[PDB]
Amino acid sequence: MGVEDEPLLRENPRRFVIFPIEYHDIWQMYKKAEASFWTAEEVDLSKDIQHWESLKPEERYFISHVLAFFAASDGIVNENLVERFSQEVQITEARCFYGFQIAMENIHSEMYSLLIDTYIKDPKEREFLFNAIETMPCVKKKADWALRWIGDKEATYGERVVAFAAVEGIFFSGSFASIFWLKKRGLMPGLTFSNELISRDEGLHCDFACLMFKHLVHKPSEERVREIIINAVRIEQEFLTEALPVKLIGMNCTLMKQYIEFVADRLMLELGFSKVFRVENPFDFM
Amino acid sequence: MGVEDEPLLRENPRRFVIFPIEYHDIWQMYKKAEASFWTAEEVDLSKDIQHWESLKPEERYFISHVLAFFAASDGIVNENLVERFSQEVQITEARCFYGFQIAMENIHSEMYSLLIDTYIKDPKEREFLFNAIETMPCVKKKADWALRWIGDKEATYGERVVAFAAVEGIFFSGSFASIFWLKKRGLMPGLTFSNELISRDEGLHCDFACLMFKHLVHKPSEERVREIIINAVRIEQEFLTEALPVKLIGMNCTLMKQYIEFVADRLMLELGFSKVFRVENPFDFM
Ligand code: NA
Ligand code: NA
Repeated sequence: MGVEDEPLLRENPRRFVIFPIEYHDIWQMYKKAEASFWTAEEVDLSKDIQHWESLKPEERYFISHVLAFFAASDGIVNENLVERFSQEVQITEARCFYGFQIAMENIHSEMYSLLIDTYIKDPKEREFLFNAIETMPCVKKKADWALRWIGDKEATYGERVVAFAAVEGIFFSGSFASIFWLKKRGLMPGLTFSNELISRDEGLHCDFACLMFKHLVHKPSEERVREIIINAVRIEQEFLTEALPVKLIGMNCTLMKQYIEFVADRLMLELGFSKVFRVENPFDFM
Repeated sequence: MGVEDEPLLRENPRRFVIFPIEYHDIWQMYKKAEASFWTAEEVDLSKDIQHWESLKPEERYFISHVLAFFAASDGIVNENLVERFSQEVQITEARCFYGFQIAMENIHSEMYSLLIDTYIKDPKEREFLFNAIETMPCVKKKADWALRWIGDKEATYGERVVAFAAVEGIFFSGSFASIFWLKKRGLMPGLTFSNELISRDEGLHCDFACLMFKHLVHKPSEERVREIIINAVRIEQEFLTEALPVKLIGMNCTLMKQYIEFVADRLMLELGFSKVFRVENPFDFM
């Protein structure tokens, strides 16, 4: 108390010794991550440029921007893992998971940056997209929100693990759905395949967050969690309807708003709480 | 000065943004690491037991203690990477390498622990070996030496990177040669195959340390480096001739002492200095 009464966070003199495994649930998630290892080089991008060139300008604009957003957000997730989560959690099985997540985030960032480089030849445009946190207003609200949770010296691990589940689970959900929409339109195999791998990985990262949350003795209240999750949903809805409208690629903004609330509800249930919006998933393709 | 004039260590606002790659040499080492990814599950240990059971009791003693030394030392290397190197180095390319090295060390540590579990069924003997830092006098000198460099609040990155290159390159060298000796005897293919994979990784980790060292503006002196390396050599020689004699598996202690000095010279040259001992490699199998 405050942290000595938390198995996840309390002193572990065996933290750097791997065996024997004591948290089999946590360990199995690390094994799952390790088993689905992939590299950017495995994704075949050789059919994408033709499809990219056939797109309308506004579609290319939307796609390049979603890519820039993902690449930038990964860096924030990564920073939080490197500076906070991988340091403060003292159980070996979780340290292994977080260590592997850091490695996978670098691969995700590389994949996005390689997609940018493949589609966008102009070096000034590449640089613009790489520096999205500073160059792109659409990205700011989400980036600032995530970064505040890294700098927050008060917020408990319980609150911060929820916030990052919201980053990887709510902040990414609209953009993931967007690319699955492109798949439904039969467009850009490399983008859509890499999107399958990455959203799968991110789903696993959110599942892990929920597992860690359940292992906590002093959780934040349902009220506090609702508050964090609702805030995140509103930011994500703003991003997809105002800052970078999904209309640009032919999607229904109204149904997209509903999808984000469905996603949040599922996260809430997975965190062991009650649904908040009680809406259906409007997308058959998700 | 003192850190703000070091490109590896000075403020990098772009540190969590992956592209563009600016340090292509550092980046290529990360790509090499990434391309050689493997998991313990790829190593078949099933054909080892028969050979294991045919050894003399003191050969089994020697091997299990080497395994336990390796698993323990992995956790110290890992601790240093997690708490220090991956935090203090500000260039993205090296941060990616170190992130991937943390993951691989966890895989090494699992491999060593699985080798132990496979060869040793007795749960008391397993626990003895997993807790080697506390239970096994033969590892104390190396463990303490390595751990001092993590806790040293005054030593420079330049001195510590050398120290950990000595850990991964000198403290491991005799044990790797021990296992390569077992291969020459045609014994235990699982052990010796995992040893090939791990020694190769550790070789890369040492190469990376040398690359980082070359990128430093303020390096420690040749004399200071010599002192660190010579000290490491003496400790390793003690380990292999006195604390856990390689005689126990039919190797010559004098030729082993000479091999360590050869390894140290090669590292000295790789660091950009002169030879120290000027001895040949006594082992044709290395
Ligand atoms: Na442990
Ligand atoms: Na960078």
